[PDB]
Amino acid sequence: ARLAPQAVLTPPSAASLFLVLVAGDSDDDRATVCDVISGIDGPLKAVGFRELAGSLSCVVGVGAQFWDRVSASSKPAHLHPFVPLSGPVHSAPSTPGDLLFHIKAARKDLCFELGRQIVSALGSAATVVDEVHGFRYFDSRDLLGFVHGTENPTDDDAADSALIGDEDPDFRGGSYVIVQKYLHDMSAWNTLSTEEQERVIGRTKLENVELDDDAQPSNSHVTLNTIVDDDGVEHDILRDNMAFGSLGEAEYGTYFIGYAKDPAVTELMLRRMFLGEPPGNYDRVLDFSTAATGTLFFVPSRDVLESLG
Amino acid sequence: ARLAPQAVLTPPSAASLFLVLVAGDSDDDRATVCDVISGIDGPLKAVGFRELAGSLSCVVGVGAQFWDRVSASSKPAHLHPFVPLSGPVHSAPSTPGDLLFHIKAARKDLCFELGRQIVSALGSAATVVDEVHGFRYFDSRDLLGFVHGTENPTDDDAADSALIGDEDPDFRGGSYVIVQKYLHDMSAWNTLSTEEQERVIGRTKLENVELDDDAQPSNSHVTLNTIVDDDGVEHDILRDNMAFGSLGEAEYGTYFIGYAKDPAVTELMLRRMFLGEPPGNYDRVLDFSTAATGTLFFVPSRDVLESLG
Amino acid sequence: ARLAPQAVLTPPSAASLFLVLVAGDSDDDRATVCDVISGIDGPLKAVGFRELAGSLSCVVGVGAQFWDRVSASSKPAHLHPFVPLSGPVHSAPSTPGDLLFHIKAARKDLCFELGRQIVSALGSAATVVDEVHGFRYFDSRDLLGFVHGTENPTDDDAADSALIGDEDPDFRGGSYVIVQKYLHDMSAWNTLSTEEQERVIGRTKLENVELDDDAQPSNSHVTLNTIVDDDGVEHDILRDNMAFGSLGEAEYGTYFIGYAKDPAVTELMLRRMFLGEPPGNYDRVLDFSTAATGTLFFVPSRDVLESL
Amino acid sequence: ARLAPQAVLTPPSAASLFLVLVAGDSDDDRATVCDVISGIDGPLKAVGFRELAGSLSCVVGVGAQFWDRVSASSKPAHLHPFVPLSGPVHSAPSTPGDLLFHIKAARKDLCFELGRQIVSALGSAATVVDEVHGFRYFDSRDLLGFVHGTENPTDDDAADSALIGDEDPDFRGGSYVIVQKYLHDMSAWNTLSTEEQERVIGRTKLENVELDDDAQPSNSHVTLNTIVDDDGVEHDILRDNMAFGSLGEAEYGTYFIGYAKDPAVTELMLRRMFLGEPPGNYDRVLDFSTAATGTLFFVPSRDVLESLG
Amino acid sequence: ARLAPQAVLTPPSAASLFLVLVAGDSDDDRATVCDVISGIDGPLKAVGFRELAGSLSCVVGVGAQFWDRVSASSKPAHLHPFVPLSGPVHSAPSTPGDLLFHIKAARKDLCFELGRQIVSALGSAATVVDEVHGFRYFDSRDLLGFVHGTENPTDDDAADSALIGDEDPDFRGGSYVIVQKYLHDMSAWNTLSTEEQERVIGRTKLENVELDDDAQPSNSHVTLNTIVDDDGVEHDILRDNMAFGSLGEAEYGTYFIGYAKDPAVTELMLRRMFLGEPPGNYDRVLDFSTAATGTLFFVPSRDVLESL
Amino acid sequence: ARLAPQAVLTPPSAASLFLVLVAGDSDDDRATVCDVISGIDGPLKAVGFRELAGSLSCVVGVGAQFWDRVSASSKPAHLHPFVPLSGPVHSAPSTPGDLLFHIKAARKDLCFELGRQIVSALGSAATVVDEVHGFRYFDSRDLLGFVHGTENPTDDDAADSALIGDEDPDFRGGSYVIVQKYLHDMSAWNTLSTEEQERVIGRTKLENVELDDDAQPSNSHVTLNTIVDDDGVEHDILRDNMAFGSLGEAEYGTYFIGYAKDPAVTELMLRRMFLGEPPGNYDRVLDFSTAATGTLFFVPSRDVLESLG
Ligand code: HEM
Ligand code: HEM
Ligand code: HEM
Ligand code: HEM
Ligand SMILES: [Cl-]
Ligand SMILES: [Cl-]
Ligand SMILES: [Cl-]
Ligand SMILES: [Cl-]
Ligand SMILES: [Cl-]
Ligand SMILES: [Cl-]
Ligand SMILES: [Cl-]
Ligand SMILES: [Cl-]
Ligand SMILES: [Cl-]
Ligand SMILES: [Cl-]
Ligand SMILES: [Cl-]
Ligand SMILES: [Cl-]
Repeated sequence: ARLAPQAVLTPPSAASLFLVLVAGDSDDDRATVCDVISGIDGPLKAVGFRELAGSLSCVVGVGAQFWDRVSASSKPAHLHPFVPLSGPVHSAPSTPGDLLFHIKAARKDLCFELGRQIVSALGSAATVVDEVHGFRYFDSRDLLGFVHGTENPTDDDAADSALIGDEDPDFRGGSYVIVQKYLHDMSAWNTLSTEEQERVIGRTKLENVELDDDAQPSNSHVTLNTIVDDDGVEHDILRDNMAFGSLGEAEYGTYFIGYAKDPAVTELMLRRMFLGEPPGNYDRVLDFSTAATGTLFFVPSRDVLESLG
Repeated sequence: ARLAPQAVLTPPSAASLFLVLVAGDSDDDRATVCDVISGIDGPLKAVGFRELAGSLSCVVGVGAQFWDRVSASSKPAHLHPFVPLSGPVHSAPSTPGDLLFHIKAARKDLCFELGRQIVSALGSAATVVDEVHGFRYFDSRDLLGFVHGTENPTDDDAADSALIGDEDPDFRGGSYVIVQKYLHDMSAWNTLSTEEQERVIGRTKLENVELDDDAQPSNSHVTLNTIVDDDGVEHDILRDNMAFGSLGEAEYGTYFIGYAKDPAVTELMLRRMFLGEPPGNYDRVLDFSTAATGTLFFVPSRDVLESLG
Repeated sequence: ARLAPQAVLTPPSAASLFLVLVAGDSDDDRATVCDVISGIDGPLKAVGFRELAGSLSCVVGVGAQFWDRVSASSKPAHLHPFVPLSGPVHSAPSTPGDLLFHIKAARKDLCFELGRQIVSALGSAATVVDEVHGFRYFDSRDLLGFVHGTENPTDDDAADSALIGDEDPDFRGGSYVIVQKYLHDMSAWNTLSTEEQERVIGRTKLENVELDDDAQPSNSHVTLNTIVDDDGVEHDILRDNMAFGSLGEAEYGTYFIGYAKDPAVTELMLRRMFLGEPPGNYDRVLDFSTAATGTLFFVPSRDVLESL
Repeated sequence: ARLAPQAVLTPPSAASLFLVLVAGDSDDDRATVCDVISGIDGPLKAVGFRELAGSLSCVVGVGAQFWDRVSASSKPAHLHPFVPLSGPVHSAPSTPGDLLFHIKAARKDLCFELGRQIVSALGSAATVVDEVHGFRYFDSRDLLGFVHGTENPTDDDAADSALIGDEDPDFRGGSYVIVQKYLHDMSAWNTLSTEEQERVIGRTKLENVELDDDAQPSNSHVTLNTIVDDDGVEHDILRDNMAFGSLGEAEYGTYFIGYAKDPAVTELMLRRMFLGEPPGNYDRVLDFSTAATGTLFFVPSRDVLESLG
Repeated sequence: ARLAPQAVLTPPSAASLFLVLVAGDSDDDRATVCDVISGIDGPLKAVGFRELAGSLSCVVGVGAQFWDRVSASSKPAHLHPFVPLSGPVHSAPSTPGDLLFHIKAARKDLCFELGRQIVSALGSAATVVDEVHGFRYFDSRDLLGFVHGTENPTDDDAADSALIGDEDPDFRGGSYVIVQKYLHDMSAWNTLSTEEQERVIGRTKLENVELDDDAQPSNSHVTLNTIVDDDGVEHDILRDNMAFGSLGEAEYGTYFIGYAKDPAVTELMLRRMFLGEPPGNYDRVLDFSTAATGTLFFVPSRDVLESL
Repeated sequence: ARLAPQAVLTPPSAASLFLVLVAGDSDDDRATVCDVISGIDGPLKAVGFRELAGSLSCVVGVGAQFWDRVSASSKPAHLHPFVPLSGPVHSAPSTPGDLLFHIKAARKDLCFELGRQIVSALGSAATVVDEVHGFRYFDSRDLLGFVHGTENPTDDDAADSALIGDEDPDFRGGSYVIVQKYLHDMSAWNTLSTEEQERVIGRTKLENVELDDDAQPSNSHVTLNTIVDDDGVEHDILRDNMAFGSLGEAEYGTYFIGYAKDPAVTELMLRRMFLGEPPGNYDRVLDFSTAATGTLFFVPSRDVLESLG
């Protein structure tokens, strides 16, 4: 699916740009924003076409509140600001964001150039609050050294987990995406043994194998993020997490980003993670990673997005 | 997608070959031609299979006059010869051709080999009247220095624009293609400032950004080739342009090739370019580009192509 | 179709791994195997996700005897063991196999790693009975020197040819696969002239162009493997052949692997090849190639495989 | 020349890491530094070997002052701190730096990982003052849109321009490198026409051709950076400049980095640029770019560097 | 050897461009040409730097007549115009050329762009007299179907073969290049059996293995092009052949281009090919290939080229 | 470098083939062998030329016994059969082989094709006694999961370590190579913690970092294979390890192959590994790895190889 915006289902890339913006209270501002994002197809092709492979993609996310400024008329069944969490040890803040631009490509320059043109076309009408330059780290690993994104759904499985279906027909082909910008305590994670780290995660480190059911801690990241309803049905998200970092500031990050046809799934995951399940039995990953952002966006289908204003 | 004839929707390639032939007068000649083109999947796979990536493709087009020689009592709704245009200084001639082979691949040798096997199969039953070896020029630029194919529709939109549908069910999935071989006057074009060149096209040169409405001349290539009907519905074509040339003869060219479900769109674009809108307000690209050919072909779907005879 | 088990329609790859296993008798053996093959997407993603390109695929086949051991309740219409053929000169043995893993990827390491993990997970519950490491040879050639896979159906035609549809709706999206490990007599092949070899195959050698009607012998590999029904409709199979071998043991091989929605098409190709058409008019390719194995498997869709 | 440190002559890469550090006044600090950099070969191979292509390289630079802390005994003929410049309009500061790590590879992750291991092995013994993540921007361009690095010397020509020869035999195979972290005024550069910009640079923008001798401004960047002595001999540097940037902070950068067997050449270039020649006739590039750092380092041959402490 | 003019020893490329030009009579023409070719590294870097890989190369040759126009003062030992050969069946014409640009790169666009810039810079001062766009054909084949360039010397042997050394120290690091544009009779070639073609060339076709001593005809292309001196030392040239052609004009070509430190080696290969060894025993390759051009050029080192 | 026999210094490859053969007793057999190996550049180019990149290489090695059959009155200074070792629990057997072909390429088919042409040329004059198809395993790891070839010397150091020099001028540019086919016990090795595995090797598993001296056991693979003489001069070998295996027979292997200008270094390494230092303090890798072969070969330079006969 080449150079079409709102392509939620794109495979992993070598490079990422994650841009979060807030819109000006102004009224021109509101409309300048709407021009840019309703015609996002323009800059996407403008940059993307310059690469033979056409690996460039761009998913636009709109915050719950800014959504009301440009379409009170109609509303996705499950749009809202990010539910903040305050558990026993660890907390997930709900930080601000009106616009999300999730940008992926085989090269940095392509990412940066798209971002540059999006930012420039918005001018004073919007301000960047968060900017992450994501990158592939070896054989699909996070900076914690684990293969990261393994159990993502694929193909038909993935469209079903991520894209709005018959259950909210006005926004079919849409999605809800939550981002969280995690920073890691490298020195603390390093005092653990590989085997302790594996227990924290749920999978072997080098080989990326899932631990047997009998050796699988009930507060391993994998168990906490497994969702099974009362009828026995699993519910999945699609995650496009990328590494990022700065050596001098000593930040080592996993940029979380998950898409689902219903954020309830992503939110239950986050609750099970921060509050724990049974309560207090939280996700040990949180001991070594602190979320610095937390934002929810609606991802309009291509039709819906081209309709704005 | 993979090694199948009449794949009209293929992404851009690094190499292409455009062959235009005229069929012999005889009944033998007509039968040989029908054999070769209805069996086109043979040569296609025979060559294409030798490349792991499977990049090779071949779209066969048939001219209006040859179509009536072979399928008298069934005819796509809009098949007619290319309609020539005569402006005051610039003209679009209508030049011979019964067959088009539009061949694309990631490598020259593949395009060439297929062309060779095709020409060999037709033997004396057809004559090449035009042959162009297309190449990608840097970051998808034409020889005028502009990124070229940017606003091509993609994915679903491409299918809607290019492929015959419910209007003409007997030929669903076919298309209509028009070629024109343009030669540029590089001297004249170089005497223009970059900014003037950008005004001719309708986009910035290096950065490939559309000029905003208020800097966008009414006779820009972009403006004149934007087609909106009374209902306010935009109509697009699919373009597979490639650069070509010969240093010794001083030929620096752009092979135009456009696909449309209805050639009325392509024709309207052409007459806006050549005759202006308002009248006299013609496309300044034509001050720098001269068409040496103009042929229209019907592109049958696979099923229809295989039935010929 | 990324990292999805039972992706029958994958394009050709640089590397592949063909694993044939016999399952143990015990009910525990039957259960371990079923647990492993039903969660096959686990290892497939555990290794496949590690490659940016996502080229890794894995198709699981199940033999007739073993299927009857896990789902006596419902059977695919055409599942039976491979049918031995015994012709005027050559024979196609029917050999054991309860499980097939047909693994493909852009790199050997990925194939090997998936195999390792699969075999480790099966433990004592199964035994590797045939193992062959296929590799692409120049411009899609086999070790006989011919471009090999040319006339595979593609896209819709491939799906129509290989995938089970309305004819057996309980097993929709599945397939039937037949494998045969062939070994060549290279010296005998080399005493033929190129033109002779071209007549055996049905296509020119370097340029991979089909011989025209009148230069085609009646017993050419191509002619014999052309299946046209009484209404004039051709019936195709999907072949993922790879080369293999061992220089020290002087083994130069072609691993035949053919998928079809109805294996009778594949079976008819085999009969016409081994017994000949008309009879005695057998495929001269068999004068240079000897199949060491012969096994038929049913390829369950994801849904059916997942619920085994 | 694979995975050897102090490989000054490596071809351009897709990715860069530029790290500048200051050493602690301490004495352990001094020796921890010396372990790390004298055995730089260790981490270089440790990371580098993990990529089949072995594109990873790392040139270690030592500041004039820290050099005296670890080798008073012997000194390169031309080592000193960066000469700051204070011209009519524009100024080049001399900022601090003891250690330079110039890291190049085909991938980001390789760069980042090497940096991460270098930083971690230094611990409290050193502090990052400057960190630039350089990237290739299209067809070897800077963010000003010009092809950047064109006239670099190559092969034998490049070894002669950059590496210390018979003229200082104790440090044969060494080099002197100057870095400057330039930030651009995008909006101002954009108010220029392409043709004005070309006049500023010395070359055509899209085509990267050098302007004719008669149309070549005497204060074009090219003329100012051309060095010809009294006998008619040209003297060149080797430059490994990379783009870098941040969208939210609105910085758009060229990271300058030049190597020479004698910094006098680089320093004359900088003087001609900032002071102008004739004086006051300075480099118009400076109107659109401000140097935020300015540092000189000695680049020890592999032998000399392995000898430290 | 990155973006350096006169890189004679570059490995094979996917694309190349062969430009032959005749210079104008005027002293201004002579000067413009000299300015352009002497600053050739300008355009070479102007386009070549734009590709990360740096695959672009450009070798400049100068004909004998034109050299005498710019440096009557000093001459390379072996520079003369190409010597026409007129044999019992075939002939090698000697055709005009003052300048050769032998351009190679991984992409056509780079070759084309370098050519464009060069030709633009020469303006009215020169005229393109032959232009051919070479391209790699499958696994290093020519349009006759044979792997083509196999026995090129490499590394030191290549430098010893191609580069001028102690024998003529004034032009050290230079070379002598001969080009001939050959066109094939494809139909005639196709009436030969593969074995017949193999005997013409001297090597097996698909597998590119040299025929042994006793199966080698005396007039095989390989045999005739083997140059052994009286001390038993072989003498090699460096050939950067590429395929080219035009389907409409039915042109299927091999562009011959051969470098040697002493062109007499190349010349002796030509005589032995066209007149045969023993005489009349000519190279049967010439029964299927006709040279449309024939030009010799001296390839100055960078230093000498830079000072022209 | 390019398609030349005896290129000992080639960088790592994705595929390799190690063939070890025994020559026939006859004078015919000895002559055929001499023809094939002195003409090795034939097959090398015949296969290697078919790949644009020219990755294919072939290093021919000759055993001590066969050397005396063919070159009685000239002999490299240190050519002798492999010296077997017998430790208390682990042994290095000495196994037959007159010829080694060590073949590397970017693709299996190339290695295979060369092997095939070589075996075909020797016909009945030689028998294969060992054949191993090497493959790269992820990011240059062996089947034990460790990055493998890290501390291999590069560039000039590699030449100094691997290639015979002024010590033995008659054979300058030759080398001595030793092969051993090791099979691992994967069960035993898996029962170890990552940290224990790291202590066995001498480097961290995932990150491939050398353990600092104070955590580095005296019997680590790294420690035991570090060779420093009385003068304090380090002695290195060049290793071209590759993974190999068969799932069905449960073979998971490491093909050791080391090149040295003097096999005394390789032998000293081996006896430190197998017999310990101090005595009994053997390499724990051997608890998990068992050598099935052990053969030493002289690698003649090109000039010497071509002279055989
Ligand atoms: C010398 C011949 C031509 C040249 C150099 C040329 C060049 C370009 C360029 C540079 C663009 C902007 C990038 C892009 O979207 O492709 C463009 C757009 C376009 N051109 Fe052409 N073109 C040529 C002929 C034609 C012809 C003959 C037609 C129609 C019959 C045509 C139709 C279009 C259309 C439909 C677009 C997209 C306009 C939009 O919706 O933004 N072009 N062309
Ligand atoms: C030693 C084993 C075999 C070899 C070396 C071999 C070789 C070839 C070659 C060179 C072709 C032509 C290129 C192509 O279209 O793939 C071909 C075609 C084909 N082969 Fe095989 N083959 C073997 C076994 C088989 C077997 C066992 C079957 C059936 C069970 C089979 C069925 C087919 C079919 C259906 C085609 C396509 C023919 C057409 O419709 O044009 N092959 N084979
Ligand atoms: C139509 C023109 C030609 C064709 C199609 C052709 C084809 C071939 C082929 C297939 C080979 C064997 C593979 C190889 O080693 O490159 C070869 C070898 C060779 N050719 Fe040509 N060639 C042509 C013209 C020439 C000319 C004009 C010369 C001399 C001026 C020449 C000199 C050589 C040499 C020196 C070899 C290497 C022979 C050896 O030592 O094994 N070729 N050619
Ligand atoms: C089962 C067999 C072997 C395995 C799995 C193995 C594995 C390794 C590993 C993982 C390393 C660290 C990375 C590197 O620098 O390569 C290493 C280093 C090394 N190994 Fe081995 N090795 C094996 C056999 C041998 C043998 C038989 C020798 C010597 C005869 C040897 C000599 C060396 C040397 C010289 C180093 C570099 C040590 C240093 O200076 O840091 N290895 N090996
Ligand atoms: Cl970015
Ligand atoms: Cl995640
Ligand atoms: Cl072509
Ligand atoms: Cl267009
Ligand atoms: Cl495998
Ligand atoms: Cl087959
Ligand atoms: Cl970095
Ligand atoms: Cl610069
Ligand atoms: Cl060209
Ligand atoms: Cl040749
Ligand atoms: Cl192999
Ligand atoms: Cl080792």
